[PDB]
Amino acid sequence: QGPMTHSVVELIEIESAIIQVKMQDRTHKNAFSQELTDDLIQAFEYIRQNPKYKAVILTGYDNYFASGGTQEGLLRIQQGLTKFTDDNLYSLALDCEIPVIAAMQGHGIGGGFVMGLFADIVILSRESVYTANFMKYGFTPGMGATFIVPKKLGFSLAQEILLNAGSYRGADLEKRGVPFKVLPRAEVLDYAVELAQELAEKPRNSLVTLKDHLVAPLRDQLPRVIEQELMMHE
Amino acid sequence: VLFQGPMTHSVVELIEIESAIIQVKMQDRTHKNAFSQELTDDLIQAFEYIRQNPKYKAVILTGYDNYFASGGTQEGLLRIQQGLTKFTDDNLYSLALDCEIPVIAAMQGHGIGGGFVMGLFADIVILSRESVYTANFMKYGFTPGMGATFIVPKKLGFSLAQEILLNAGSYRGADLEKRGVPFKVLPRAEVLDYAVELAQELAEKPRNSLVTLKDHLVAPLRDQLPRVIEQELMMHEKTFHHEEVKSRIKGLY
Amino acid sequence: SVVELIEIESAIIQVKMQDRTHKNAFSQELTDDLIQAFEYIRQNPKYKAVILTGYDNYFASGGTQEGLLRIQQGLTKFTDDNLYSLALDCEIPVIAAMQGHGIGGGFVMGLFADIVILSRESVYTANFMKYGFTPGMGATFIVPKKLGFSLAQEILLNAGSYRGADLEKRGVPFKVLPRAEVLDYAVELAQELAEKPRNSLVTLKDHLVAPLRDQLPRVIEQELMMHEKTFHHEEVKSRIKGLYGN
Ligand code: NA
Repeated sequence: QGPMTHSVVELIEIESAIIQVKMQDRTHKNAFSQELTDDLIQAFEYIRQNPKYKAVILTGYDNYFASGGTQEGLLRIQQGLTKFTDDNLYSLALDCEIPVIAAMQGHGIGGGFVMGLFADIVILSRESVYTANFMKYGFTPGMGATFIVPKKLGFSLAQEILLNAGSYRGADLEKRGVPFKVLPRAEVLDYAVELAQELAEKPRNSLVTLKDHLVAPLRDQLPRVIEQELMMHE
Repeated sequence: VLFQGPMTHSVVELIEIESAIIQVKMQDRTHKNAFSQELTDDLIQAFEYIRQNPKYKAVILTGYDNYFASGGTQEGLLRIQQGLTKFTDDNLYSLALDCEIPVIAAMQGHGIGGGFVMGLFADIVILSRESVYTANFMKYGFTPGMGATFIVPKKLGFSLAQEILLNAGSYRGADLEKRGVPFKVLPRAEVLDYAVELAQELAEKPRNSLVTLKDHLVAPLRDQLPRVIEQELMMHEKTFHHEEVKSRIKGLY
Repeated sequence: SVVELIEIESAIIQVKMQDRTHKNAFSQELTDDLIQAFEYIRQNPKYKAVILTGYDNYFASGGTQEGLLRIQQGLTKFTDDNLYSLALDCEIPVIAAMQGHGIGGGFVMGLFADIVILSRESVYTANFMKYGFTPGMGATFIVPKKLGFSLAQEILLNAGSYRGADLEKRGVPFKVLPRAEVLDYAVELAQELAEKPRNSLVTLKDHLVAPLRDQLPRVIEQELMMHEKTFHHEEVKSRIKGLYGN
């Protein structure tokens, strides 16, 4: 059990084959500060260098899973200061060789919600808020949102989520028919742990061979969608 | 300052609900919002007006009382069965898809056949708990047209579309809600109020972002639809012109 | 015979799997009799709908233990005899009335029907990965096509067992009923389909499933390429010996 460089991501081994990546940039409520960006990329590179793990649980702290762009960063784009860069926090889970469970025990906002959606198994908390809120800032969505939201939540619910940038409680999404398990926040991480243990029962090579096949169309199609979304910004 | 007026046949009313929200209210009470010539012309005219006046951010398409849209008139269906007309002769099916801004289909009343299907092309669809919805084409003996074989699986998923399209059954909105559909379902008396609120939230965004985003989200729909229409017209050539379709339309309408 | 064919009303055919000795696992007898049942249906142009169902608490249980050991040894494959695609290849609509448990390839064969009904009490599982096998028989294509990409990832990667009532609460588009109502509901639905002209049912089915039928050979090849990398290890044989029927 170890912190990354900036100490705002903590890695905990749950058994020898399960790694939990806990995001805890409390100063920024797990918004994508420079420190959370570096520590997250460090976490997944460590996972990539340590093939003992068969499953990853990605989770937040307290009431926050991940909050997406920082308020400063969004403001700077809105004005004549910076532009949207492609990055690649959003696809950490997708690029991971092994199954990733996004245990979203807390709010998932903008790029934060999108990051969780690229995981193989996503669990929501009934009391938390989830929103792809890019268009509230006046901007079309980025970070692969226009691809992964319809892929995981279906075409129709994605139109509303993306065009209107509304906030949904986990309870609201459960009642609109989402395929994600939705639980009380207090139960979200235990359930992710149980499921990771069941996944760890499989040969590692079988997990990886199947995940490579299930996500090949996503890994293959995402660069083109990123280019479209950059185009939209203009 | 916020206009409200009739289209030329008076069976569609346009109301500017706010400076950037336009409501297209179908009100062919004589035909229960079936596609009479009057309703066909006034819907085309309403969507052209919207295209000619690029200041709106959302459109609400809705019916009156307990009817959203009832589809083909009996006469209209018989004209197709006879080979006088084809469903592509006017194109009501794609009105909401070809609209450059978001459209909300507030289906506060029943949605039947082409009427339900034209609604399903909207970007956001809301159903009423107590209304009936049906892609009822196959009850008359002929295959679904109006792009139904494309937009039903796209919006409600492959599996539920199989059953809705092959069996032509009628579902309450509550039935579809229990089946797991991603559309918001509400008591009829709340459907339009909820559509207006959602249109108000959409109107908080810049119009150019909405149009840019919609173009990107529905590009596959606009790209893929024409081929499926061709295929549906070939299915009609195989199924619509049998004598028993005439007997079913006259007997079961 | 472990498959019984029963006509219902004029144009409905029920295919009833009742290999009670094997709990509707794919014994040699069930395999041969299912193939013959669907060939009889293929040669008979009276029928307008098929009801595929099992007996008591079993819909279809997938490979026998010796069958899975044959696959692990490389003597046979999950796709042999193309049982997995019988309902897709059938020219008329098929209803899988899964009044009982659906396990492994028995589940997947049912999921290629045009309409699938589950029972609340019964267990459903694409359980290939419990043994170390990657999913075969078109599972990687028909589970996401039928139940959506997200739910399919969890079903296929983890090989878990779900009650019909658990899937119902996760949001599946299938009708889920008490077991004692499943076949009665399938019969009402089949009478409703039988109201349509047969030529209309066939013409529309051919269209709605053309993408499945066109893409499925590609997907089968992709599954075979996964299976080459995964099926022949020793620990797949121990898993089959230790976990079968657990
Ligand atoms: Na004809």
